Amino acid sequence: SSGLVPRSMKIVVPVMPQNIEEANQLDLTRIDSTDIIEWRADYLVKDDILTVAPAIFEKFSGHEVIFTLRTEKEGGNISLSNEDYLAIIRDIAALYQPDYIDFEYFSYRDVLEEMYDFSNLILSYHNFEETPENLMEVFSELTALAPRVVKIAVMPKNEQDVLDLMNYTRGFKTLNPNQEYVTMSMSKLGRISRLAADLIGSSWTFASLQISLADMRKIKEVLDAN
Repeated sequence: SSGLVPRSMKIVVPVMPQNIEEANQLDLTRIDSTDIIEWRADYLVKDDILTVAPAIFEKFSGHEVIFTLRTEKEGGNISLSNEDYLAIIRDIAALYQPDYIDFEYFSYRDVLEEMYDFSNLILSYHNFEETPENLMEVFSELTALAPRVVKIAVMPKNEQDVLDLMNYTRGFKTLNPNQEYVTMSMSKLGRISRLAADLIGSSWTFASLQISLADMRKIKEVLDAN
């Protein structure tokens, strides 16, 4: 439960401080209490993650937090060995107990077994080049592991790719109503998939502090109105 250091679609807001000073300068003025904060810790060098963590978790006390190490293989800014990846995740978990922990499935599938005692994992996959032919199989594979969240983000090359991501999400949510999915078709081309979180069965949508938190809240209002 508590860590060694005390204290309708939802919007996830990523934060990417590159040092402790930036972390302490993060502006909470635009964030509301229901927003989930995603700490993109991969924006830091390995040796700075633990040093910045206390500031992140003090700053965002009272918010749900996702701890994310996005690797270079999937559009992230860090590379880590299996050992270092697991060590950092385990120490953050023990120290701060983030509400969710990102686990980059295909990058670290081998050692997923060592996370058997975690029940707050987001099993995530990101393809920045295309929307794979076997997308359905990806949904199936991650679902079978029954993580806290199945997260799939893909890059469309045409309009049908976007619709396919949307359709697979609702299809799998219908098959698996108790499984939380967070999905998106990336790029301007895929934007509708982000606005359509409720329709498609994605529990969260990612908004920036490509669509802003400001606009996302407005469009939520449009969609929710009588």
